[PDB]
Amino acid sequence: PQITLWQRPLVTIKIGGQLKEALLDTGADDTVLEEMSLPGRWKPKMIGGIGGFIKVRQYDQILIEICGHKAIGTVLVGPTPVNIIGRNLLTQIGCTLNF
Amino acid sequence: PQITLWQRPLVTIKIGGQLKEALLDTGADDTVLEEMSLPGRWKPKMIGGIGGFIKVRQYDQILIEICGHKAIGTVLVGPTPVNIIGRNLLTQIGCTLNF
Ligand SMILES: O=S1(=O)N(Cc2ccccc2)[C@H](COc2ccccc2)[C@H](O)[C@@H](O)[C@@H](COc2ccccc2)N1Cc1ccccc1
Repeated sequence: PQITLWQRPLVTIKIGGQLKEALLDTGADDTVLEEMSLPGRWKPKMIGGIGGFIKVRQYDQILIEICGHKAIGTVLVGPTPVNIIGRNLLTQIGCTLNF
Repeated sequence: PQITLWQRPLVTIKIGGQLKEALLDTGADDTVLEEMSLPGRWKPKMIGGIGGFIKVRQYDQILIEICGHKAIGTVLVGPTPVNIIGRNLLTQIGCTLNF
């Protein structure tokens, strides 16, 4: 679809069987979701932006469905205030910025 | 143009007669630039990222050119990790997310 930026670009995603709302964030290199249980081994990682860094757990090869589009990629899980879909997954769904 | 997300969506912007690199960021409600001098009075504003909130200075009616597109809007200045062009200016240049 064509998403305007008058409002926050929130989309419904499906991961681990759970439906969540997430922000399409072109400035985010990675995808970070609020605390949740994901299967598999994970690696600790530190990601930061405005306000500083947070410790997250990195899960690789996670299948996510973004607005009906399946994508596979690394997902970070941690105390983020908002679920963020970063570039690692937006590329997979063929998302582009147009103007 | 159509910008893919395989690499960070960095564009050249011109503000205060200088060229700087900024990130086209759909996850940011506002535009925040690294420390710099802008004209006029500023108001205080708190903006939050994944790690918390930071205090920034808000300047209104600032002319900024984003990829040859002139926009005039609110610009925030503060300890941001990178120059971020947010939704307030992205809507001004008619930027949309597509997939
Ligand atoms: O957390 S963020 O700060 N984020 C960081 C991030 C890094 C790695 C993975 C995921 C996220 C970047 C910015 O950080 C960097 C740092 C270095 C390179 C690139 C991006 C993001 O794209 C922005 O969009 C801002 C929102 O900035 C704002 C500016 C003005 C007003 C409001 C917000 N945040 C995301 C965010 C959005 C909404 C709520 C909470 C958090």
